[PDB]
Amino acid sequence: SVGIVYGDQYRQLCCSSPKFGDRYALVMDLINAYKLIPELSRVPPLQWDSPSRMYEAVTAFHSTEYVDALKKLQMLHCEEKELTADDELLMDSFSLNYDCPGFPSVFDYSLAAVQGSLAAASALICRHCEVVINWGGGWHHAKRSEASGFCYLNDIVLAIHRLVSSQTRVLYVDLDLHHGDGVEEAFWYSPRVVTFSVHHASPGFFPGTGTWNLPIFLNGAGRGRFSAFNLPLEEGINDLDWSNAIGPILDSLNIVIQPSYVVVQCGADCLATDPHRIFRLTNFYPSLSGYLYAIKKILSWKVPTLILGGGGYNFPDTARLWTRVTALTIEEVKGKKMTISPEIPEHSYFSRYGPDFELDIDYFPHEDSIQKHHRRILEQLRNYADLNKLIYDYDQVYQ
Ligand SMILES: O=C(NO)c1ccc(Cl)c(NC(=O)c2ccc(Cl)cc2Cl)c1
Ligand SMILES: [K+]
Ligand SMILES: [K+]
Ligand SMILES: [Zn+2]
Repeated sequence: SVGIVYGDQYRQLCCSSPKFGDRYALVMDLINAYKLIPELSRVPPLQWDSPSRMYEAVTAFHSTEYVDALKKLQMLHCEEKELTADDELLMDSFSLNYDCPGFPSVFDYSLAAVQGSLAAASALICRHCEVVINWGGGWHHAKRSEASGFCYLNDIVLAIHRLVSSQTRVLYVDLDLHHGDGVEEAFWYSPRVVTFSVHHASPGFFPGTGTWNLPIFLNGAGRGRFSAFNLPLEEGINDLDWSNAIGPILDSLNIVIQPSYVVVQCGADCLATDPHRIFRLTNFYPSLSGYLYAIKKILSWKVPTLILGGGGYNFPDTARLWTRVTALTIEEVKGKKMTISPEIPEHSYFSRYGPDFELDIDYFPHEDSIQKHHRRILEQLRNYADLNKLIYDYDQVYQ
């Protein structure tokens, strides 16, 4: 079946942060208004049988002291009195500040996404589901002992760790506007988790990595050398050029790596209507949405797949994209056509889709360095396959 993570408590927690507000509710209610929920298997978030089992799961990646600080940060924000100087210094040492502030549910909110993405991995491992979707997950910037970019716990790293410990190889594909630095870093020394991020990069733009470092690309270390891939792209790119840029790379990686699982981060901040206003992708499904192109290509491999959310700050347009991604996944896996009306159906958040209440985002598209990146990346894939002694047809890949 196609699984999707949700639950009443889960929806409550995913909607409790100051930055992302009720985004997750809009996403799931649009999926519901288009009658997709009966097509999907509900995957409940993982719960644990003691505080010690919870800690053992989260500290598979994160340090115990970081977990301790994040839980203390929640407690402190549930009392009225403000922080002492010693507690502020403690939070500062884990970057629990500025872009990653505390709030009354910050720990349960962060943990919830971990619970969802670990349950999604389990449902793929036991073969209940061929694909699982978690639009509450995808928080790719969090590091072992540091919050970053409103990511407090790295649900993706923990999901991938569960997958690889079930020889298992995982291909991680990161479609967010931003470089997936936290996932890349976690698996920097690990050849069995190959990471590939396509993103904007330019001087001063967050988080800064995934690009030239004459400078060269770093790409892993130890036995993980050549196992971290990156494609940085200039601002203004449209669906067609983004699709051609990443399409051959995706197919080459699948052919050479032959992954046991694929994990996709599908942050929606590349949409032309995101307030970042950097890339110009759409949710269009005839100009074909770069996101839908990539997901369809990945699903055509027939490899068990985890699809996660991520960035996306125009909440109705994020709903519009992820609803179409969800219908596409049903069609590709079940072989059953999903027809989606071009008009938004009546439902509790209908008023949020004004002023025109259509499923297409409201955008009118327009519009050699990529050739050089393609040559560089193919060379790296050759180095990866040589180092790891893999068998593959150069002429099929070079094709
Ligand atoms: O999504 C992210 N990473 O995956 C991510 C990480 C760090 C930052 Cl600073 C941001 N940026 C924002 O939050 C933001 C920027 C401009 C505007 Cl107009 C509105 C917002 Cl909401 C996003
Ligand atoms: K990315
Ligand atoms: K790696
Ligand atoms: Zn982002």
